[PDB]
Amino acid sequence: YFQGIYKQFTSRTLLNFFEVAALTDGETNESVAAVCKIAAKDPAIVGVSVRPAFVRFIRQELVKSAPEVAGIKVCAAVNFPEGTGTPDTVSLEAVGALKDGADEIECLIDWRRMNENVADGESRIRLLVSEVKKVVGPKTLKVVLSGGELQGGDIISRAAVAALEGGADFLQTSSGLGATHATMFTVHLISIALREYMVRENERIRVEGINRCIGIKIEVGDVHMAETADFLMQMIFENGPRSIVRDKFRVGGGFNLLKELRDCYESWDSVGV
Amino acid sequence: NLYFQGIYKQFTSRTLLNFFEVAALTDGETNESVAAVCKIAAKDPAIVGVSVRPAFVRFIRQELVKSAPEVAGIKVCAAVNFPEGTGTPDTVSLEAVGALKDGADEIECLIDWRRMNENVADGESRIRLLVSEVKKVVGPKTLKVVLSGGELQGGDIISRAAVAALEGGADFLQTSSGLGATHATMFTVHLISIALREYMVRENERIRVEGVRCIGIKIEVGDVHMAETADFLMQMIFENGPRSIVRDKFRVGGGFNLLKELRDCYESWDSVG
Ligand SMILES: OC[C@H]1O[C@@](CO)(O[C@H]2O[C@H](CO)[C@@H](O)[C@H](O)[C@H]2O)[C@@H](O)[C@@H]1O
Ligand SMILES: OC[C@H]1O[C@@](CO)(O[C@H]2O[C@H](CO)[C@@H](O)[C@H](O)[C@H]2O)[C@@H](O)[C@@H]1O
Repeated sequence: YFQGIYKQFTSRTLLNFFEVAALTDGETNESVAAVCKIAAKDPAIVGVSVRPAFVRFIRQELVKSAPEVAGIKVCAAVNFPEGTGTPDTVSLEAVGALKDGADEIECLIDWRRMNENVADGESRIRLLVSEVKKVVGPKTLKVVLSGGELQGGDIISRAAVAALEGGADFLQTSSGLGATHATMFTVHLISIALREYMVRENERIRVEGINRCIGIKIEVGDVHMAETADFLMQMIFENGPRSIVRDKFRVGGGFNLLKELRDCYESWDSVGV
Repeated sequence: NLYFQGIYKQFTSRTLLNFFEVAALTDGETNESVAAVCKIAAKDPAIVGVSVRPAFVRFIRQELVKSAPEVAGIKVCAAVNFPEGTGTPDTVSLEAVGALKDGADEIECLIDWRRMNENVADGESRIRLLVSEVKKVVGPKTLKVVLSGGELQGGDIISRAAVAALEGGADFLQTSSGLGATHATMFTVHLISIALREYMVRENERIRVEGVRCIGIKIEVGDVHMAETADFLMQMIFENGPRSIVRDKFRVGGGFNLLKELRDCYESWDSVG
């Protein structure tokens, strides 16, 4: 009688934290518009991630024919796709994106510098993230660690810590463009790094009586809903049910996954209400 | 397909445990039977709490905790004006004071549903007075008001009962008591959701004119199985949104067998990485 209810509930839940990527080089106003309409369909997902080139299109032109797109956040991807910018150049990409109407910024780290020399890599991350955060202000800055490109768990952990020290509001597992995406292993390392950092942060605030919310974005790429649900379970186990809130958790995925989530959710029989 | 066949049920079960309140209110309860329920409730991950008659509150809070320290981690909700809802506001207030004195964290109070059915106008006034005097003794603790939707005769009566309870100071509207057969849960949830939504609108206006508190919905499902319970969870999100799926605004009440079913499902998920 209630066939499919578990998958339907899971889909509804994932929609609530979903951020769809429209970041390839081949993107056009047409492809981007198609993604934004499905993202903004009631109930709207959290937002869409695009390269700076499509921010004004969504915020100023698309909204004329598709008013609902004003209801989703636009996250601009800076320092993409190789993470080879300088703090100044990346900060300027951010300035332009925010001016065009971006609500959030996702910034890739120079993962190559991390792999050649960890100490220097950490220094570069702190500088990059701090300068970008200065221009982003109170808006959300997600730092993409590119876990799959980092060589070793120690490096991933160090990159996470450096990003936090630089002022990241969110730690994002992968870019959405790369060959590798989240793995249970990488999510685990990121969770531990964040948890340990917050323990130290909260201990200081408590003992000194001083009185930011830091999230984890699991980028799954083009996997299906089943695997995505497994990550959702990992987040709950590692970080608790209270971490499953928009200011602390996001799920990044592709357009096909978004369509799968909507098709699943829409199959729930709502005739009773 | 043979892969990921249990992930959605596992996630749904984990979610339900996060909001679950197990009822141990039968006439035949003994300290031993109550202790058995509390142990399963308190098992990691602990559910929200247990609902018992005032007679078992001191046992759980002072004795049981000596051999089962984990029970300190679950809330104890004491049922008053139970199970008939025909007590006088003064006597019900004394029952509440006694429960709170024994260590109760929350109070579940039934309304005089019979009165609502024989004279709506009179019934509403009795609810306002009962809820108001009980809330006065509960103070800052949570007062859940049981409407006994299955026993009220008609949607108009249910709606009026909900409005009277809200105006009286209820912190939660509960569909049924947790003892006996449950009827019209879906209908009661729908009516309660509407009543609460408009109450919030009117109450905010009322506050501004003087120059609103957190109110929850507790869906008591009875002895139904997990799939039907999940459908009620889905009903709650659909009608009230993802922001309503938080402990301060939502609880699921069910029996001991349902609790065991939820744990067995969740435990099948492999947390080891
Ligand atoms: O542990 C008590 C819990 O068990 C249930 C079964 O789910 O009832 C059992 O225990 C009672 C002892 O109080 C018996 O009266 C009953 O016959 C037995 O099935 C729940 O109803 C109860 O809360
Ligand atoms: O069935 C309603 C009718 O039954 C009485 C007793 O004859 O109460 C019984 O049913 C109630 C609702 O299920 C219970 O609350 C009560 O415990 C049970 O004895 C009447 O009082 C009521 O009008």
